[PDB]
Amino acid sequence: GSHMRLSRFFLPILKENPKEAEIVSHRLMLRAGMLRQEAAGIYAWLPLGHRVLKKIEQIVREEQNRAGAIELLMPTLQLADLWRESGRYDAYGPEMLRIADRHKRELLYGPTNEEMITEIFRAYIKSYKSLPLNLYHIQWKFRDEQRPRFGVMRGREFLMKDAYSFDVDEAGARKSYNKMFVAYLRTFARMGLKAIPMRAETGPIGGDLSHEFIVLAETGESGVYIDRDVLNLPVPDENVDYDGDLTPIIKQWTSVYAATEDVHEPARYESEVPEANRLNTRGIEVGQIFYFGTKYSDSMKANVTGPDGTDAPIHGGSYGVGVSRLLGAIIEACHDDNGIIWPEAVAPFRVTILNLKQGDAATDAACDQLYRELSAKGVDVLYDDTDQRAGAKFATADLIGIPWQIHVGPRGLAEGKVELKRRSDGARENLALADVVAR
Amino acid sequence: GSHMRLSRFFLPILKENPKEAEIVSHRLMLRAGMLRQEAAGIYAWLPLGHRVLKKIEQIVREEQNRAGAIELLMPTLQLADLWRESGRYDAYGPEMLRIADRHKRELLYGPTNEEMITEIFRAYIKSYKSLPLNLYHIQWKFRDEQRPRFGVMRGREFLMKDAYSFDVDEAGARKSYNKMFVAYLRTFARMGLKAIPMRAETGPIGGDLSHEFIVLAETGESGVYIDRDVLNLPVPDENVDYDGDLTPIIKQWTSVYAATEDVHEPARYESEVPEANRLNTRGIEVGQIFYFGTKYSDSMKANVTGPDGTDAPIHGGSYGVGVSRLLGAIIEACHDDNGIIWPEAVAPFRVTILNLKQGDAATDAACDQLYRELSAKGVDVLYDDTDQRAGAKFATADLIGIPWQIHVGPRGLAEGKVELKRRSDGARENLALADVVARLT
Ligand SMILES: Nc1ncnc2c1ncn2[C@@H]1O[C@H](COS(=O)(=O)NC(=O)[C@@H]2CCCN2)[C@@H](O)[C@H]1O
Repeated sequence: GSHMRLSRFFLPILKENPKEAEIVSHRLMLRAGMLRQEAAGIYAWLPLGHRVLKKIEQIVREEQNRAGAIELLMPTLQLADLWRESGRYDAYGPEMLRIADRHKRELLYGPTNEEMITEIFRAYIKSYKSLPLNLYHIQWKFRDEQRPRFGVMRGREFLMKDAYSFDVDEAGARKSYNKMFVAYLRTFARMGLKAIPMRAETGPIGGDLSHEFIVLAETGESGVYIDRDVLNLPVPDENVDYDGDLTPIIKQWTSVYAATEDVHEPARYESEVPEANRLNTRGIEVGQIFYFGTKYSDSMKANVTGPDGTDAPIHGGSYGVGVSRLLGAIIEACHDDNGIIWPEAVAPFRVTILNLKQGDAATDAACDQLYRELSAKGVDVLYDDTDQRAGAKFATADLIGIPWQIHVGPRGLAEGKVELKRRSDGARENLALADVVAR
Repeated sequence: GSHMRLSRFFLPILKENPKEAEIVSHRLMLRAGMLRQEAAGIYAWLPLGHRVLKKIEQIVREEQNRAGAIELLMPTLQLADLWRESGRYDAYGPEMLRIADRHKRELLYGPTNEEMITEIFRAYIKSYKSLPLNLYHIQWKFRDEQRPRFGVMRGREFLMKDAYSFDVDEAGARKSYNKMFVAYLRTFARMGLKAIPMRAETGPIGGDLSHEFIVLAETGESGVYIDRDVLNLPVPDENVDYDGDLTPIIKQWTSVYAATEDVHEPARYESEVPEANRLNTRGIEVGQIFYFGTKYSDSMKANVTGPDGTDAPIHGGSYGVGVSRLLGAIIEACHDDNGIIWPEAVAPFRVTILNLKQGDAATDAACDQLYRELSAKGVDVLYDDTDQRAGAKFATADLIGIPWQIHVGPRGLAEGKVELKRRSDGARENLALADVVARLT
């Protein structure tokens, strides 16, 4: 289990708030040594930030696999011609970064991957028997956003797990859509986020199949109207049967009202949601599921032979989690006046060890000992071993958001004890040096 | 320990050799449904392909960390203005993908990251007390290779681990370089490769101190000139002391003449080598290390305060490993007439269970249990539960090159036994359905 010492690390703390940051999470990612802007909307992820980014990446992956989706990797650069096949090339917009290689071939930095995935599908898959199929990757995208803004939350280069489903009819597709809906409730739950499924902007297709998963915040960009009972709903444990019928679970979440400003009916809101249960607020879109049937398979001629032996365009859906952007949501949703409060499951380190008289023989040895014992039992452990006063060490440990602190000085070591602090709520428990490892 | 059922999976095996694939590594990867060409030298990585690539990435990550380097991540898109600071803008020449954004801003797709990493460093580091510092990331890169070729070996969108050291003076840089040198020996060895550190030139990267780690091979774009002695030297174990004097190991590995063709000189060669060992020959370059002194720190004003209270530019070096290229190079060094033979460390799965009569409940259940137990016992396992017949399952499982096959069927199963094939060499073996798992764990 990974383990670092600050004096061997790279963690550039900024004492003061950077002018260029408006919302709290940007403001905090910069001070917490997690980020550097390289161009507008384009970020280097500094060591601490990358660790968090990796953890979010892993969780998202685990839930995709748990739901049966298969991981591959598509390239950043796509041919224009591919996009011409589907009629999105000129249609997508100026946010698509266009590139010309040395041979004047037209490529773009992919903002997304429907055409590409379809291309891949039609090259290999021929019979209804291979389906359902859910193919996904976690990969960098570009949208030449008009005003790159809010640090990681409206950037231009950004990390997204995008998933793509392939079914025989609308029936199978809605089944695949359920699978991802469930996978998503779990995903966000595992990140200490209550993200709410909300019916969101459908295309010319109509119907019900489109949901944005939204975390609530007054700082947020998307506006919402919700029946508060939805904040209390339970999130399927890890044993959910994904070959089964999730309609129950889906009904449990769609039954109660949930909508964004785009598809909101005042006349239906008033008809379903009791006066006191209503809440008009805003939120942060962290995930997005969208069923698009034969939109791509038509133009691209991605067909399979049905269970009656005739060729049909496949029905598909796509499912995106804003991986890089979660970093910004998680912090908005998890901070206080002292800085970040990482949920355990996404923190860059589980515990930091703080030396309150660094250089003194006895405490230095106790730190080493805990450093090494916590290391051996697969715990992510930073040991702040810098030549710096307790006060400085607290402000940083608190700033960077590590879930547990361990305070170690000659004081407590006198009666053979260390202070353990739980960041989220300030809980503290002066403890015996020999017990703390027992978590 | 990852587990998968080939019915659950996505693996598009090709029957014929692809006409486009000039060399084996390329041929095989397409055939073994690992890769797909999306553009000239730009590749999609299919599930199996991805999995290997992510194991390669991991072995490299581990060995970098063990050598004291610190992982971050820089973006794929860099500012041309940045490349103007150091000169390099007009000195990658045509292999640099230039991009204009919607606001007409000169961006490029980074082929490498010397200036950006320096940009970062100078922003935050001002004291010698902070060095040695080694920062690295594993990130996608683009070189507009004029004629993309040999699949993943000479493409355009490739994946590299590039790390960048920072020290007060040259002496420091040397220590830092030796660290990376030693980390490289382990990295490649851990992949079952014999990459030979040979002297090299630095080209656009810069510096007069450089080695390339080159894996010997016939179908390899690299002209090497090594004294064969060089070839069975000891690879330092997992417990090498990175803060201790690494000199002895570097010397061991550089006392013998070893040059790429760019630096090869023929006087020396003979008058330093046994004629019988002298072997001119081809190889693949899987990694390269350079010390470029104050190249970027000068032109970019990346200074630190030294011991004598004075300010002086830092001494840098960079270190790259062709992550995506390693797939290609591994196969070339590990194949036979029937397909890939994956070294254990980098295999997509450790063992595959081949079911030789799909639908018969007797073998099915016997397989399932074996599937489920090998999982729990922490091991990459693949179950071929397809509608396919033994012949086909043999050919496929041979192809994708899993180190171990498990042949389950009612012939051996009557005797409550199964066959175990080491893909490595074909060695076979019947043993009880029990004492099998324990022999892989
Ligand atoms: N087009 C390519 N396709 C696949 N792999 C490639 C490609 N170019 C470089 N490589 C791989 O990267 C390793 C190092 O490359 S290098 O020698 O040019 N070095 C550099 O670019 C320095 C070192 C890292 C960052 N800057 C090389 O050893 C090689 O394995």
